[PDB]
Amino acid sequence: DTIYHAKDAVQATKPDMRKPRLVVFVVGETARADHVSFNGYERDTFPQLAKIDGVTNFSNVTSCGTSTAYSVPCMFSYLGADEYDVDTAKYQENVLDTLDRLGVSILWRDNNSDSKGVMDKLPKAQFADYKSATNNAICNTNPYNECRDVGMLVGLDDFVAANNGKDMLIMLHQMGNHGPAYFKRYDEKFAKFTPVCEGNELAKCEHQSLINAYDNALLATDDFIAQSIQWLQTHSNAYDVSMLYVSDHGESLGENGVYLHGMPNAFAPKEQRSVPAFFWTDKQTGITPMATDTVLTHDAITPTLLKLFDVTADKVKDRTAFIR
Amino acid sequence: DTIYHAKDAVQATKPDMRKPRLVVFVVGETARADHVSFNGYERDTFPQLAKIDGVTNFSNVTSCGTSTAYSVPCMFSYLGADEYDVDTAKYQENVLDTLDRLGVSILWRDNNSDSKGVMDKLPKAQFADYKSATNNAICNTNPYNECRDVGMLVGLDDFVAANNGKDMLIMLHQMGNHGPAYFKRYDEKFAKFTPVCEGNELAKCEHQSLINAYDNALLATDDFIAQSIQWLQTHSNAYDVSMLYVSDHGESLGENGVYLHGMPNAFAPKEQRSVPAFFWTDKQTGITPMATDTVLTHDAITPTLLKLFDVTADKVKDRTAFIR
Ligand SMILES: OC[C@@H](O)[C@@H](O)[C@H](O)[C@@H](O)CO
Ligand SMILES: OC[C@@H](O)[C@@H](O)[C@H](O)[C@@H](O)CO
Ligand SMILES: [Zn+2]
Ligand SMILES: [Zn+2]
Ligand SMILES: [Zn+2]
Ligand SMILES: [Zn+2]
Ligand SMILES: [Zn+2]
Ligand SMILES: [Zn+2]
Ligand SMILES: [Zn+2]
Ligand SMILES: [Zn+2]
Ligand SMILES: [Zn+2]
Ligand SMILES: [Zn+2]
Ligand SMILES: [Zn+2]
Ligand SMILES: [Zn+2]
Ligand SMILES: [Zn+2]
Ligand SMILES: [Zn+2]
Ligand SMILES: [Zn+2]
Ligand SMILES: [Zn+2]
Ligand SMILES: [Zn+2]
Ligand SMILES: [Zn+2]
Ligand SMILES: [Zn+2]
Ligand SMILES: [Zn+2]
Repeated sequence: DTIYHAKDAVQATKPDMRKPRLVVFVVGETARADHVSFNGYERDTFPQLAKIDGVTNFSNVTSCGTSTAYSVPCMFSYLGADEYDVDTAKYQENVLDTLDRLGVSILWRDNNSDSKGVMDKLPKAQFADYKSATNNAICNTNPYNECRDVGMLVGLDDFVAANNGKDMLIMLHQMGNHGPAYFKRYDEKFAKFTPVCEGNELAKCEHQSLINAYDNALLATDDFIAQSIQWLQTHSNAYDVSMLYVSDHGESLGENGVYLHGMPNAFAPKEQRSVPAFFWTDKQTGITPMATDTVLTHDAITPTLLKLFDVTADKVKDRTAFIR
Repeated sequence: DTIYHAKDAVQATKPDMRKPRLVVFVVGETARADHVSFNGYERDTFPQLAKIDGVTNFSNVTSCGTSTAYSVPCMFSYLGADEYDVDTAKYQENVLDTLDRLGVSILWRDNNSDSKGVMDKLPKAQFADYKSATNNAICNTNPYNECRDVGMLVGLDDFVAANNGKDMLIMLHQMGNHGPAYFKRYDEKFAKFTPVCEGNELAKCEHQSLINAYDNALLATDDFIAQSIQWLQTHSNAYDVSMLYVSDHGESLGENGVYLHGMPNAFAPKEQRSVPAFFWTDKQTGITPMATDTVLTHDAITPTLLKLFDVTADKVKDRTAFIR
């Protein structure tokens, strides 16, 4: 019952005749553009990414919607935000379907929830649940026994070896800044801003303590993205490596009494849709980022992923991406 | 070849058993929300509407697009901005088709261009060109021989008499703030802000002189809307009278070197889509406006027009309008 959108897609060069390409796409969670240092926030919430050459920050990115179930399938859609509908997304060919058909090896590790239908047509072995300590080795580093996003990097070299010489796209779906318990989202080495709200009744938190917990969780995501780049750099001789980060949606933090996310796009405050995006690539790859102030949305993700693998598809041929 | 959307529409009460309803919808042109006094502009650009009881200003209205051809059909569409497509709008049943089928008498006078397909299924006599001095009696009041929006009010009592006792919806498509020659858009009694730019090469205008011409054209629209209300008030004993105003799109005035409108929504600056909207009703009508800060778009127009005539249609049943 698949409705196709890119049966014409062609890959202009193959990994038997040029370097294979290895990309990590971090599918972020709950992060707000306006809490990113690079976008003008008053605090340095991304100190480690600031030191990495080759990172581009995008200051004007709007998510497709305000929730995981709405945004995540739209991020991988061909249809764009206007014609995307959540009710039928599962039956559309999505960009991972196309890349898999073209021979890219797809992996999805999830420390959040699940792929919201995006992985459903691909073999079940290509999806792995990293919220569970059965699979994630990094869960006892905090009082909540919460498995951490950095645990998704453990053992990726085995996936690379099993796909030796092929193009690869790895999605890491992070827990990130999920609320309401922002204080649970980061280990103690990131407990920089204090005091913190440590209750789930957010309207009873002092506003600054809630912001402080949220910003500490951002520091842990800065760390996770930095470690994902460092992992890619261990493969940059054999593979052309790049990393894309985009959050699924933002978050309200008490403005006008609004908390969490999920508001319909018709009425949602801007904080629920203004999201960070970062793109990193190694110097060898020939990939050129777009200008930092390009007006961008989740609709740029599908053409970016196709372009990273040298794929053209008529449906998105002239659509703006995060890269040229 | 009509694609229907509201074949279920029903009118809950008819003008043989309650007062007939008479509405003017001013389809505006090029006006920016941020140049409206009520929205926080630094100048009083709407002094006459300020004095009329029963006017509601809406501070958060976003147009469907940035041009006449895109926005005008969307304003009367059932589909909403996301699923609206300009290429097939002409074949969809629109809200005027539904209201005409239900017995509302539709009139469209145009001092701008045309209805962009919206009137095309209705008899040609229901559309009248008021850009021409053959039909518009008010064109020699300025050095440009430009026919004025207030000329569209002349002789409306004859339309009311020919439709005596029926519900009526009159669209007045104004020239408004059309550029680039903003200085041509208003007669001398509105030449309040000076000096003015009087050239069509906008980037050579001093910025303040360009703003001054634009704001003088707003004063003439304040006057035209006030006179449209005053006209309605001459019929408020026999008819339940109301007036809706919404602009088709905004305008760039030199911000970052951008002038005029028409930018694709993907990249358009906010000034091209943030538009004023006003709603007036007489005290007798029982119509209640929404809160001034309701998040609104052109998608609110179709349910507003249906609600004004006591019509329900499943497709827009729970869609937010400018009124309850
Ligand atoms: O515009 C839809 C919005 O982005 C989305 O968050 C929904 O409100 C939510 O998915 C409903 O559960
Ligand atoms: O998003 C479309 C935009 O609103 C519209 O103004 C078009 O750019 C124009 O109609 C093209 O001519
Ligand atoms: Zn710092
Ligand atoms: Zn989320
Ligand atoms: Zn969740
Ligand atoms: Zn949830
Ligand atoms: Zn949709
Ligand atoms: Zn739909
Ligand atoms: Zn729908
Ligand atoms: Zn649907
Ligand atoms: Zn494969
Ligand atoms: Zn410590
Ligand atoms: Zn005044
Ligand atoms: Zn226009
Ligand atoms: Zn025009
Ligand atoms: Zn034009
Ligand atoms: Zn469309
Ligand atoms: Zn379309
Ligand atoms: Zn289209
Ligand atoms: Zn089309
Ligand atoms: Zn009729
Ligand atoms: Zn004078």
